Amino acid sequence: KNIIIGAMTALITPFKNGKVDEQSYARLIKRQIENGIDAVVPVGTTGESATLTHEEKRTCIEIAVETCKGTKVKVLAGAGSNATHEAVGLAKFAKEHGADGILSVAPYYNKPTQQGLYEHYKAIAQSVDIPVLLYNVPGRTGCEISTDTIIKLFRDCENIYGVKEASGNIDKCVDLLAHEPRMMLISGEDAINYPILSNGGKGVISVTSNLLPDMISALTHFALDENYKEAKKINDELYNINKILFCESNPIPIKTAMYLAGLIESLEFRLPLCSPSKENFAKIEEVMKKYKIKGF
Amino acid sequence: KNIIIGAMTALITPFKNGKVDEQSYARLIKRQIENGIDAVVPVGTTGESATLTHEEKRTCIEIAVETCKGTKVKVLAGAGSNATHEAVGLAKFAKEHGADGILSVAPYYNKPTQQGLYEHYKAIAQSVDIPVLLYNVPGRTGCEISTDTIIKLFRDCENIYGVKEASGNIDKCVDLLAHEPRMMLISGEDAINYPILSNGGKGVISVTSNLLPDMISALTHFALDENYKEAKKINDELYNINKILFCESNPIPIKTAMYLAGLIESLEFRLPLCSPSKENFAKIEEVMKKYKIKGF
Ligand SMILES: N[C@@H](Cc1c[nH]c[nH+]1)C(=O)O
Ligand SMILES: N[C@@H](Cc1c[nH]c[nH+]1)C(=O)O
Ligand SMILES: [Mg+2]
Ligand SMILES: [Mg+2]
Ligand SMILES: [Mg+2]
Ligand SMILES: [Mg+2]
Ligand SMILES: [Mg+2]
Ligand SMILES: [Mg+2]
Repeated sequence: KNIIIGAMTALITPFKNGKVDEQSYARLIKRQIENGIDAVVPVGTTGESATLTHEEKRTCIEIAVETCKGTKVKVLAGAGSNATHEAVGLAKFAKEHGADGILSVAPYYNKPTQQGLYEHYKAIAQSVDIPVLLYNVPGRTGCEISTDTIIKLFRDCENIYGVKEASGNIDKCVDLLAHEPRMMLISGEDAINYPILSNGGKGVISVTSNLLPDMISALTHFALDENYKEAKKINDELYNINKILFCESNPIPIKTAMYLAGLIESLEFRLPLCSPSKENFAKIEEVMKKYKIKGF
Repeated sequence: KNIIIGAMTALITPFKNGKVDEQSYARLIKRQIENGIDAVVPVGTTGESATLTHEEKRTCIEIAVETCKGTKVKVLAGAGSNATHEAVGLAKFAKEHGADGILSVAPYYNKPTQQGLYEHYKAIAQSVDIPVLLYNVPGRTGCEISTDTIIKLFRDCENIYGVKEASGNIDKCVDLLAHEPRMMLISGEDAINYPILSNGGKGVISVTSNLLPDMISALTHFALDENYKEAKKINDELYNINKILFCESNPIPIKTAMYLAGLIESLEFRLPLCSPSKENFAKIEEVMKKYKIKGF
């Protein structure tokens, strides 16, 4: 299978006076490239996929693709939807605009059965010829892609090569790689990056790397080299910021941290997301103080 | 406040060869009207809102509006979204196409904060001049509209008149009506229709009424007339079917039952929804046996 693994960043989408700040977006991607990231995920959850227009999503993917041209960094475009015809459309769209692969979140809100998730992802995978990474996040979607469904999709569909797991369930991570050790398990939960990698996971799709790309890159590469002592040390150092970045729903804290670091011009979100409380603003600012944040 | 209350039906959307069966839709709505329903909800969750196109939603709303002309029955159109700009647009769309009010589900997947939910619904309510019913269903959305936020919205926004509660939490229902007894609490969970109504709730937005509209209307109207004994008796009779209609994610069981009863032509869903398991198919058919299902 063709794969996209390693240290990856779920990119924030900066807004300026209500519009995508395209220069800021390109600069942030260059900063990620220059700090050792192996792939960027435009218009994922952290990128406020739900509230971007088709035209804004096209712009973001094209900027990611153009900025990564001539480097080793891959573009793994968010393309999921809770309507299968839409998810197929978004997959084809991402491929046509140059993406190296797609991240495709489990349908949210309408709670399909396992049979339905199987047919959903089978349809998407048959629609394009680029790698497909499943994305399980039951706390946001209301459903879970079971281990058996993930394993059947990996075994039956040529482009489906693994899953980004954001379920806080290390037992599921064991179940997955004990029964299907050829899949790429990708951490979708920064606080437990090291435990997932040490069980044979092969990458992270990170929120914290927006702010500390160098640290998340090193963590992941140490771990892939089986320098587990060094990878755990970084994971442990990162725990406080990894947790504070979810004091409110992601990406509210990470955008706040990026703004406080001077990495984006404006602290703007698209409704229904909005600025954090004053208390959480101060807690994010305080936890940031112990970390060395890279500039441009 | 202008309100829409009483016995209401979350309409299934029948498909035939992948398209909305318009005739069937009109015929099902006339059947609801003839069996005492007070309002119909086109294109809600039970109507597979997530997977219908804009043209299909317009069609369903207009068929509902046209079928209710000349009757007391109101059209409370599903218009929610997890993007505030899209939810505002869908509310305007619903009003433009003849709806008497809108049902607006809490943003799913992106998990806004209470502050963001307040701003979300404030924008929607200021965009139209028709009643707005909030809709809380945390098991599908991943977030909860708190009691305090619901009460602030009801007090601050002229058009927001209550909430459809589908949270399986009668404590919340008490909390709401104990602190704000003027709002319209609407049951969004058939099995507990009578407990919600007996606590001062003023209607239901039902799944079961698709199949058994006479029994749900009678239940609701007995309760509103303070004939609690009669209302509870029908609630108790309905318990088995109210539960089996959630053996798989709604609307998979209700459409299956409608098909088994001959009320729709084809057991079709839009991916990612799909037919139930054979076992569940048999369970639904078995539970139906004790009930009298009205025809056309
Ligand atoms: N807001 C809807 C549709 C959409 C996605 N992106 C922009 N709009 C969703 O989250 O699925
Ligand atoms: N599927 C997306 C957008 C959509 C609604 N209906 C059709 N498409 C959602 O659930 O918000
Ligand atoms: Mg690598
Ligand atoms: Mg390359
Ligand atoms: Mg949930
Ligand atoms: Mg198989
Ligand atoms: Mg090495
Ligand atoms: Mg009472």
